[PDB]
Amino acid sequence: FEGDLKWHHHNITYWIQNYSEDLPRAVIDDAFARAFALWSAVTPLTFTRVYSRDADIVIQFGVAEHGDGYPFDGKDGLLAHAFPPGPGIQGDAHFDDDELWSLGKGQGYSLFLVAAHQFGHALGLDHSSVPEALMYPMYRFTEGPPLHKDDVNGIRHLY
Ligand SMILES: O=C(O)[C@@H](Cc1c[nH]c2ccccc12)NS(=O)(=O)c1ccc(-c2ccc(I)cc2)cc1
Ligand SMILES: [Ca+2]
Ligand SMILES: [Ca+2]
Ligand SMILES: [Ca+2]
Ligand SMILES: [Ca+2]
Ligand SMILES: [Cl-]
Ligand SMILES: [Cl-]
Ligand SMILES: [Cl-]
Ligand SMILES: [Cl-]
Ligand SMILES: [Zn+2]
Ligand SMILES: [Zn+2]
Repeated sequence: FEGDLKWHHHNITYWIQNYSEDLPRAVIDDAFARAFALWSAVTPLTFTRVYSRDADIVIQFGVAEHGDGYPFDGKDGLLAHAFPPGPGIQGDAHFDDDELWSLGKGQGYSLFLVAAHQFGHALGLDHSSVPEALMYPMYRFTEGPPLHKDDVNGIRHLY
């Protein structure tokens, strides 16, 4: 899931294909919108929700085998993955619905934080070595702005 390509356009589109059973559709839509807003806040990139497969980033929740050659392992383990910039499945973000999706403090994984992380991958970003960075390879819930100086620098170095 490591690429070397970047999007050749800044007006990125995304489509929420389906939803998780853990949260209301309104909460889901809002969580993704806010996740994208983190990246558009520090770059000339924009994110527009669409309802077509022609979208750059197709978002979907799946369980076990879901099309690609990387099935989800169910509870825990892989939480989700996003393919780097490119056509087709590239740029798409998949979330393991066998995981408990929630927000803020408490049990379950924050869909907001995991999505922001995945969108980083969808934009071409690789894992960061900075523990406090959103692109850190390890999930850990914390309060405060998700983007660390390292995340901002990385994304701006691309766009
Ligand atoms: O890192 C990921 O995107 C996925 C997929 C993956 C597995 N190995 C690699 C290697 C390189 C890129 C992606 C992946 N691994 S994951 O275990 O599902 C995972 C996803 C997100 C996060 C994460 C979310 C939010 C914060 I803040 C920090 C890490 C940690 C671990
Ligand atoms: Ca902006
Ligand atoms: Ca795509
Ligand atoms: Ca899993
Ligand atoms: Ca779930
Ligand atoms: Cl659905
Ligand atoms: Cl927010
Ligand atoms: Cl959160
Ligand atoms: Cl932020
Ligand atoms: Zn997948
Ligand atoms: Zn990652």
